[PDB]
Amino acid sequence: SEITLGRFFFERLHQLQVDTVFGLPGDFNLALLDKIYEVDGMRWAGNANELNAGYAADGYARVNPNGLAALVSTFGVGELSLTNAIAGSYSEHVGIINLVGVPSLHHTLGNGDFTVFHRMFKNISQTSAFISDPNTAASEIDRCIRDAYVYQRPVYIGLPSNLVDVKVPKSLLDKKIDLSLHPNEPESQAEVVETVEKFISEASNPVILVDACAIRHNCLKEVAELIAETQFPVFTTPMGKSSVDESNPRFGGVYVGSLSSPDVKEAVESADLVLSVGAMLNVVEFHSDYTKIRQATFPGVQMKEALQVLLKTVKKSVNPKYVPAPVPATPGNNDPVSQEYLWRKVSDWFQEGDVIISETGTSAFGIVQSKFPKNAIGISQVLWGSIGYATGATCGAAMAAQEIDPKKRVILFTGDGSLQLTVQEISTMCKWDCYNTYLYVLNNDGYTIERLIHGEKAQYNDIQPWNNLQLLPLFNAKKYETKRISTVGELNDLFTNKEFAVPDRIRMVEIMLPVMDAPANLVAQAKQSA
Amino acid sequence: SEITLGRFFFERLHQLQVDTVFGLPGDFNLALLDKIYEVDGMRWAGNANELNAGYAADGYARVNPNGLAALVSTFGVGELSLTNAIAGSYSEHVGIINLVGVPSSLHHTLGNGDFTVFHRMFKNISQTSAFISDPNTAASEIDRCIRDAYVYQRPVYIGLPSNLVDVKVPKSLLDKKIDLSLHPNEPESQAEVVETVEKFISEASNPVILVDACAIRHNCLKEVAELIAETQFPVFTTPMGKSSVDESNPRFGGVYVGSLSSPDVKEAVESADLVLSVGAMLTRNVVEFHSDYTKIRQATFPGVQMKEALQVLLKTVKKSVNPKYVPAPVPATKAITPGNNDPVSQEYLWRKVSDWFQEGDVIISETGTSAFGIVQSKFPKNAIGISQVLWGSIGYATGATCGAAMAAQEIDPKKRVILFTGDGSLQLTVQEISTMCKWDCYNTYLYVLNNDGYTIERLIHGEKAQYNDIQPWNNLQLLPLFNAKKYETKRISTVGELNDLFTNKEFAVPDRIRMVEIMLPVMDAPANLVAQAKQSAATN
Ligand SMILES: Cc1ncc(C[n+]2csc(CCOP(=O)(O)OP(=O)(O)O)c2C)c(N)n1
Ligand SMILES: Cc1ncc(C[n+]2csc(CCOP(=O)(O)OP(=O)(O)O)c2C)c(N)n1
Ligand SMILES: [Mg+2]
Ligand SMILES: [Mg+2]
Repeated sequence: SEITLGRFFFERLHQLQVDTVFGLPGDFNLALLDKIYEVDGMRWAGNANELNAGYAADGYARVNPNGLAALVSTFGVGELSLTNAIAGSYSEHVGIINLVGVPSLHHTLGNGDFTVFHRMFKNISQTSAFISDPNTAASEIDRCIRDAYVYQRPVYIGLPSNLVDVKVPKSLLDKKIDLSLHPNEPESQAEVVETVEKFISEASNPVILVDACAIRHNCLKEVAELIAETQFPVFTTPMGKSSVDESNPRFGGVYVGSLSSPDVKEAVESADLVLSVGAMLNVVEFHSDYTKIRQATFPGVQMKEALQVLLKTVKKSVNPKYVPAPVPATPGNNDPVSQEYLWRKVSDWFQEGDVIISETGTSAFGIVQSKFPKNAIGISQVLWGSIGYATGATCGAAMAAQEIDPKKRVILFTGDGSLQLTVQEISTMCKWDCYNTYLYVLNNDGYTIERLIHGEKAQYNDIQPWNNLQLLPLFNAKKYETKRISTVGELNDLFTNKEFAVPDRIRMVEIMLPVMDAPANLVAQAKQSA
Repeated sequence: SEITLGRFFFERLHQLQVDTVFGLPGDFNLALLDKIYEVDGMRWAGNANELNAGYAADGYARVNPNGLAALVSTFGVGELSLTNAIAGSYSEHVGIINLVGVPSSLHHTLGNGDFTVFHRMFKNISQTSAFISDPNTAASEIDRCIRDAYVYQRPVYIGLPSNLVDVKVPKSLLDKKIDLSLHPNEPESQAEVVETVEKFISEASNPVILVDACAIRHNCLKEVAELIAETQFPVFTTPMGKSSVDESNPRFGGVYVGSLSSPDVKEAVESADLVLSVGAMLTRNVVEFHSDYTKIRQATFPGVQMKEALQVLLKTVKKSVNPKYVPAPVPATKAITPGNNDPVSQEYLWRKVSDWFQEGDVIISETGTSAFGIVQSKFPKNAIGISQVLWGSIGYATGATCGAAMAAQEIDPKKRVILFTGDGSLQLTVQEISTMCKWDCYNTYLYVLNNDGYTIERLIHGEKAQYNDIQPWNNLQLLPLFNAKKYETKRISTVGELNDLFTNKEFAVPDRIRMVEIMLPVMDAPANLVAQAKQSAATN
């Protein structure tokens, strides 16, 4: 009793709750896409373009419980349009199953080299498979999907059209893909734990610092237990924001070196012990595949198991003399709305489980100062920093949220400029009735973050003004609402509006801001960049 | 008296009449972009995204008299977004000067410390590269890369570190123009080619000329016209070469597409005892002039470049024609007249637009029904045809229209730039209409064929499959949403409306940016695409 390899692929996605598939059809993937419809619960997004599909997949993966998403593109024209999306997924460790339909000409570089596109993707892929052999095809799909999950990174699967309809035992699906990690080397683990507990013993002012890899490698429960057991002040990076429940009274804010609110700079940098969890690269750093303790590297000591074993005894290794350290902590209605006011005030509007997406620009710098609710999912592409990403990701994040909980809201802060690069993916949001979605657009008449560092008045920092609020109706939103916010009063009213808080329609809000207005932290970097 | 290397770069573009520069600013190109403004006549497009910038550059290059365009992007996030644009430019031989601003010689990195990773990826879709380091050779390298782009009519990758932008250089360097000229052909090889070709023209009863796109890229259109004049042989183009030959020429027999040709064309070409092919991109009595070499039957003559070869052939080719040869009759356009109130069709549209075109029209057709349709349409004298037949990346046409329109603005305000894009393809690159509105591209006509999704795909596989659906857009709202200063929109549903649109005297004048939505049945297609669809099912 048999299934097509094509169907096998989508069945594996369904098993890992990857129930939305991003990308676009083309000459060499049509036979494969036919198979999504054979798998109960699965939908093809039908993206507005490939780059946006890739951005969507990235957004989806950051909400998907297993941290996975799937892309299907066509040979050459499809894959190369997604290049920058996969690069960013690699950069920030996002588990993308990037499948490309390839031939058994047209969409060629004029030569006869059919691997040229596969070779380009090796630099931004954890692993590849240009699948040929029918006998190993199922195993290879499984192997690639495992690597994506384990290393939390993109993988390239080239599937020739001829191998889509090749028959395979249905029984293969009865054995789940092996997602488990090898156990840590016992002696290396023991040494790490012994040494870490020893330094916690001798510390007077220890702090916990959580970065993004703590999220990717599923250590958020472990991190919460570590805060519980030690009662140490805890902080995140901007890339790691939402790793820690910011409701926790021990949470001290977001560490950004010299760009931190001075209280954060002092609390972190005055510490005699830093317990770093999942840094992206007297200090302890737990990483995915090793542990650093000062200038010593312990190769192979994986962070999840190490933390789990640490938590069994960590409380009783705390200095007996240690006291839980204290942690860091009004305009007119018709005053124009400011960056400073907006990022403070949005804290009051967020709710448990909000997906909160911030584009590179004033938005990403601003949201740092904002306070997230319990079980917030933060998305900010701080490392790769490709503008446009946030709008594509919002599409994927919204479709993932739809599959988890209809009550779960997905909130975007994009600039006017970044919106332009990836605007057509709002189409896809409207196609799938993403009534969970809030598109906040900051209109400051161009590229304000760039104006601050270089070329304040230069024409390259200009953008064509758009009637942005006409976008949702142009893309035929079935049920939608639009608002323009110019004042503190309008913003306050919007954030206490009971109807607006309910995710029952797709919304866009345009917030009018001065050309050169910026959050305090970005004003600081601008001044020291000079 | 000295200039920055940054300014030098833009001065060289000005000298090659590349007066528009496409792409977007980023962390590692701001100091460089400052220099565009120091070079009188030059403008920064400020594109809506990098892929579209790349598509625009491609469109610009296909109108620019030297066949060149310039891109500026930022390290990582900028360049990788343009990858598919540069691949297509490489595929179809378009001369893109793809410059990328890079860090000084840990943000927009793959997390490692490998700063060449993006340069190495672009080598596969670049004729040549320069990751410029040395101040002493920097000017020379820019020059070398720009020459290769022109000579090989292909993209070139220039990585310019931020620190080298403001490095001073003699102004006098600009007094030595970049050498664009080709080495003369080896005289003996050329003589052998010409002697052999003239010998086979002597012995031929029914010879034909077939012109492909490389005849355009390597500036042989005058030579091709003289060859038609001198031989009076029937001449045809490929779809990729359409507009290489003036379709007004009475010796022009139409567009050869193998089995997908109107049967008259199939017979006229395939009955020939001699094919004089000019600039093929790649019966048995065949001569192919290529950029690099000449093929005569089973023999390759390496190094015999096509322009000079043709020029030397034209001096004596007329006197090698059989004296008894009678100019062969050419395919006549075979009549199809529906009623005013009949719904508009693909067949009617592609016949009827022939009557609306005018001397010098830039006519751009997207992959889909449009590209297949425009083949059957008749172009005017000095038409510039743009159809990405080889690479075939949907979205391209809308980006290219932006670049084609800005190039047209620099040549002649009266020169119209006309786009046929599908409803589906439009979605992929829609935001570049913004750039058209920003620069008052009042030369631009955006024809959108609304057939409720991906019709060319529906024809080959998955007629009713959900992947061939697209979200319906209120497409005609696009120009006002992007704040077109002066614009006009029309929806065409009927033969009557289309006829009226094409005799409308105001609409013909390029004094405003226009979009026309043409409503067509889901499965309507031009005859030639209906043919390929049916035999693509035979090959499956
Ligand atoms: C793909 C890409 N192209 C270019 C850049 C460079 N870049 C960084 S910020 C920015 C402008 C962002 O402007 P906007 O989104 O309006 O934000 P704000 O004005 O609020 O700062 C640009 C062009 C980039 N990061 N990614
Ligand atoms: C970048 C890219 N993605 C996908 C494709 C595959 N593709 C080829 S034609 C087509 C549909 C185009 O439909 P439309 O523009 O509506 O034209 P129609 O045939 O309906 O007139 C698609 C998706 C491609 N060639 N390039
Ligand atoms: Mg802005
Ligand atoms: Mg269509």
